[PDB]
Formats: sequence, structure tokens, C-alpha cells
Amino acid sequence: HHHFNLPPGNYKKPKLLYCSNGHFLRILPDGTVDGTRDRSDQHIQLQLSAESVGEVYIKSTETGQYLAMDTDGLLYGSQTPNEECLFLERLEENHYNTYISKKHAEKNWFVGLKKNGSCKRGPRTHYGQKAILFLPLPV
Repeated sequence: HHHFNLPPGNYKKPKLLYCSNGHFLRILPDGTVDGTRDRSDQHIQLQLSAESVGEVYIKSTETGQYLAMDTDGLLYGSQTPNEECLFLERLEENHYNTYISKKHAEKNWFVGLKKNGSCKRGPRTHYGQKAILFLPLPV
């Protein structure tokens, strides 16, 4: 139920995902997900991998945990790449990357960070917010 405009999606090298709200997506050891402004944080280095075209897994290079979103729309870190770890990576405003929960794609639940660094819950996100806009940057 979504467009198919895709960004370059270069997954060879690890990278950072910088949210337009000012934070780099971070996956913590305890399985917690949030955002930080510190570009030196060792938990913001991510390794993207593709499943079918346009689908990706987002994994912590440091902890090996996979980004995921539960039945309640909350982001967490998973040790295994289950159905909740698959995201549809799409271009937005012709320049940014957005990630929609494949599992909950019909509900438009995106990966999103608030200006205060906390994660947004799936239902609280939607097209048009800066919280869902990410820029893939070099580590």
C-alpha cells in the first residue's frame, strides 16, 4: 500500500541514520532504541541489509541487534531478524530516507525520532513529519 520511490540504498558500508529532528538513530545494548546528538556514540553505527528489493534489516554493528517494532508500535532491539525487523526503505521529498514497518505497513507505522531524542510510537508517526526523515551518512 505504498509508493516505490527508492533512495540509492548503498548497503555495502555501515552508516549512520540522522533524523531531521536532530538525532542519530541509536540501538542500545539493553535492547533500548532512541536518538542521540553525539556522532561519536558507538551505538549509532548501523549495517543495513536487503531482503526483497526495497526492504531492509537495520542492525547494530556494535551489538549485532536488529531494529524492530512491536505489536504496539514500539521500537526495540532484537537478537534475531524476525518479521518485526523488516522495514520498507523509501525515498521521501526526493532526498530523504524513511522506514516503514513492513509488518504494520498498512497502518503507516514509521521509524521516527522526536526532537527530545525519544522514539515515536508507530501510531504517532505519519507522512509529513520531520521525525520520520532520515539521511544516510558515512560512519
